[PDB]
Amino acid sequence: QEDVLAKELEDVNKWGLHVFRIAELSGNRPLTVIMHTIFQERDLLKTFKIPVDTLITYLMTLEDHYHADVAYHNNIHAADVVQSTHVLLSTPALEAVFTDLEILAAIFASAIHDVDHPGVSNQFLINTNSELALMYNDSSVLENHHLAVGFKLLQEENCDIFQNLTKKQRQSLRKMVIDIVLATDMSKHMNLLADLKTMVETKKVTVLLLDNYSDRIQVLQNMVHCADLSNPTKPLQLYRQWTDRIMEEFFRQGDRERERGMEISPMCDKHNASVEKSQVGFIDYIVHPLWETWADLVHPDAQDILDTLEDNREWYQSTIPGNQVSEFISNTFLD
Ligand SMILES: CCc1cc(Cc2ccc(CC(N)=O)cc2)nc(-c2cccc(Cl)c2)n1
Ligand SMILES: [Cl-]
Ligand SMILES: [Mg+2]
Ligand SMILES: [Zn+2]
Ligand SMILES: [Zn+2]
Repeated sequence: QEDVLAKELEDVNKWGLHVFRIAELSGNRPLTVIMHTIFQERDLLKTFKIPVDTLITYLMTLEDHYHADVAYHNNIHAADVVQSTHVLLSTPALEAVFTDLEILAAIFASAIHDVDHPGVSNQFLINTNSELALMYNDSSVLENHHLAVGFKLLQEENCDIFQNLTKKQRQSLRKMVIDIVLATDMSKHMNLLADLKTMVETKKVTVLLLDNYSDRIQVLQNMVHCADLSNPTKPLQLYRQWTDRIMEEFFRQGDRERERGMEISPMCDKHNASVEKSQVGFIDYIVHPLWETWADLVHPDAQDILDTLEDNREWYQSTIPGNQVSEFISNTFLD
């Protein structure tokens, strides 16, 4: 077990890590094992004086607060986004750009960004007058909740991984993490992208030059959003598993809607689904525009990511056997 797990974890710096195999091999602890590997590799325990027992205790706690029964928004997704961010952070164009604290912020934000996800959308929560939507005034409901939980868990026994940061570091990290996780609200996508394009238009290189907090945080926001929307850029055997999981989750929401006598939301009706066509639409309207812009920012570092993305689009287009794609996109990715 241990040797096989270690062998898989050798790919932690690679796009296309076998994250589902890691989940199986670790006894459903992919987030804990991947985070621990990354913190060791980046020397973050030493830099920030994080006790190893504290790190593991926090990670296990965090991982426990992802719902294993939610098909997509679970601990495997969190582990995937962490690992993807870890790879993006090492892209040559960004070499030496970010401080260790910024790195820690991006990785921690990735780890917590979907914690305690119930497997239904912000719009479902709002439309049902849910407790969470009442608590958060309909505004980035889940994302505010993920932050609140991810930070609160630091307060459990032997969980405060930031205990040896300075006051200023802790404040800065908290501000960056909030900014990053709030940017994972899918409704902010079009604004984030528009703003990234504008950044790319005026970029300075020596390797990217980022002079101010605003530019740095913008890049980290987009980096983690790209990681969150990275599934179609992965090896096809991985991508297809992510598709199958998100559709299962969506169809479960639709089943809840049906039981409540609600109109079934776009993409959530197992009786009227077009999985392949819907992925093509996702790539054409959302994922390709985003990744083409990231690739411009880090040119030429992300070329292989784009090539894969285009191959995968073709595969889905080729296996096709409306209002829905269009309605889903409008309701999901616009403010
Ligand atoms: C490849 C797995 C995957 C991931 C995502 C990303 C995503 C994550 C979360 C949400 C919000 C929500 N409803 O929970 C919406 C989209 N979207 C999709 C998808 C699936 C069908 C159609 C479209 Cl346009 C997109 N497919
Ligand atoms: Cl795998
Ligand atoms: Mg989310
Ligand atoms: Zn708890
Ligand atoms: Zn996510």
